Amino acid sequence: PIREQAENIIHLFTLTNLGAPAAFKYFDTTIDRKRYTSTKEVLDATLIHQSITGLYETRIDLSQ
DNA sequence: ATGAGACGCTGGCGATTAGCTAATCGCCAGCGTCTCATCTTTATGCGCC
Repeated sequence: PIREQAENIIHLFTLTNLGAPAAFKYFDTTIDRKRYTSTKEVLDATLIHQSITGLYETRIDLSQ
C-alpha cells in the first residue's frame, strides 16, 4: 500500500541527512551506515574556512 | 461549540576480506651449407690541356 511505501520512503531520507551516517531500515532490509574509512581524498580537496550564517565563504585549494 | 504540535552509539578499534605493482637480476636470444651466375669497387703499375 501507498501509505507504508510513503513511510518507508520517509525512512530512506536519513541516508541523505546531513552529518554522520547512521543505520536505518526500509521494511525488513536493515540499511547500515556507510562510513568513510579513508581520509586521503581530503588532502587535495578544497578547504572551506568558515564564518555563523554561511554567507562569508573563504575557500582554500589544498594544493600546497 | 477541539484535540496537533516536541523522533537512535558512533567512533574507534580489531579483524576480517580483498587485492596489486614494482624493483633486481638473470637468460638468452635459429642456424648449417653448397651451387650457379651477376655486376661493381679498391691496392699497385701509364698520359698535359
